[PDB]
Amino acid sequence: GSVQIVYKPVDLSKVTSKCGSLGNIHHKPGGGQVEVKSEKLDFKDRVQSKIGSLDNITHVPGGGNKKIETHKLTFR
Amino acid sequence: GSVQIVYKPVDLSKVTSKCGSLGNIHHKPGGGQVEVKSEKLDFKDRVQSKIGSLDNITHVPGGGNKKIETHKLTFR
Amino acid sequence: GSVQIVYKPVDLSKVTSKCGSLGNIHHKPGGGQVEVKSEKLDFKDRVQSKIGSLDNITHVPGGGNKKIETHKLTFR
Amino acid sequence: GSVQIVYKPVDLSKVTSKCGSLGNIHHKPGGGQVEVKSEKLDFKDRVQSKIGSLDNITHVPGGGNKKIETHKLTFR
Amino acid sequence: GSVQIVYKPVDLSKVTSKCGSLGNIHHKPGGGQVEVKSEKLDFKDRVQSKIGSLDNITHVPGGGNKKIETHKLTFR
Amino acid sequence: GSVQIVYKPVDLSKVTSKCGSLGNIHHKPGGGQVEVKSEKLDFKDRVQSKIGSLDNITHVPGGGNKKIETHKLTFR
Repeated sequence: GSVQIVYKPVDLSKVTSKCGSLGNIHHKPGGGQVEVKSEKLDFKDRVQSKIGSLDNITHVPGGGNKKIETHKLTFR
Repeated sequence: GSVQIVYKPVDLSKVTSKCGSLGNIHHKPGGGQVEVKSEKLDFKDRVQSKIGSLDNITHVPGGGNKKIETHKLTFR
Repeated sequence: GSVQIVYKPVDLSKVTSKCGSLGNIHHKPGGGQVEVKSEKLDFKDRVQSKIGSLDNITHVPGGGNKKIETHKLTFR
Repeated sequence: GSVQIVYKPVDLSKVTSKCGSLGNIHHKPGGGQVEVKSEKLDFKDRVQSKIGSLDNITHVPGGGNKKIETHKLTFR
Repeated sequence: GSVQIVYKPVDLSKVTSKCGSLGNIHHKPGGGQVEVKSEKLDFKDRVQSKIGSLDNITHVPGGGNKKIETHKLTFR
Repeated sequence: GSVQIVYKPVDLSKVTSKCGSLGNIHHKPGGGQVEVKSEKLDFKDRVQSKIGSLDNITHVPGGGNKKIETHKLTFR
């Protein structure tokens, strides 16, 4: 026997923003506090952690648009 | 026997925003507090964690539109 | 037998922003505090951590748009 | 008023043993095994403990007789 | 008022053993094993402990006789 | 007022052993093994400990007899 695989996907796709102005943005949080206590940490085989992380962010992109795309073909 | 597979999807798509202005934005919270107590942490084989994370975000994109897409073909 | 694979994906795609002006942005947080205590840490085989990290960010790109794309073909 | 207290207990006591011989004494046990696992011990204000104590005693006194005695008087 | 306390206890007491001979004694235990695992020990304010104590004793006194005695008087 | 205390305890007491001979004593144990693991030890305010102690004793006194005696008087 025999096999033909033809794979021809098309995007004419668009992702877009139009905006006049980003105005006035004030970010004024009051002062926080964090405390943590433990005795042992013991991590094995593919581990992530975050411990004790007081964190303030202002993020004002003039458009933050995106496209995420994937293709897979597998044959056996 | 024999096989033909003909994969031809098409996107002519638009994802869009139009906006006048972002005005006046105030992010003005009072101060928080966090406390955590433990004795042992013992993590094995593909783990995530977060412990004690007082966290303030202002996020004001001039449009934050997205398209998320995948294609897969599998043959045996 | 015999096999033919014809892989020809196409993008004429666009990811885009238009914006007039980024205005006035004030990032004016009060002062924080963080404390952490432990006695042993023991990490093995593919580990990340962050411990005790007071953190302030302003991020104002004049457009922060992106495209993420992947292709895979595998044959056995 | 007035008080007289006249405390005069008497012991003419004997505690005694008489014995011929202690013969032949064999203490011949097979070997044991002990295992213990824990993580934390945290002791406060007047504590005793024993952990993991495989223990063989032969105790062959030629008489182990005893007298245990107390006297108390209290006045207010 | 007035108080007289008279305290005149008497012992003509005896504690005794008589024995011919202590014979043949064979303390012959097989060899043992002990194992203990933990992570933290934390002791405060009047503490005793023993951990992991493989122990063998032969005690053969030619008489182990005793008297324990106490007296107390208290006045307020 | 007035107070008189007349404390006159008496012992004509004896503690004794008589024994002919202490015979033949063999203390012939097989070989032991001990293992202990931990990570932190933290002791405060009047503490004793023993950790990991393989121990063999022979004790053969020609009589080990004893007398323990105490007296207390207290006045306020």
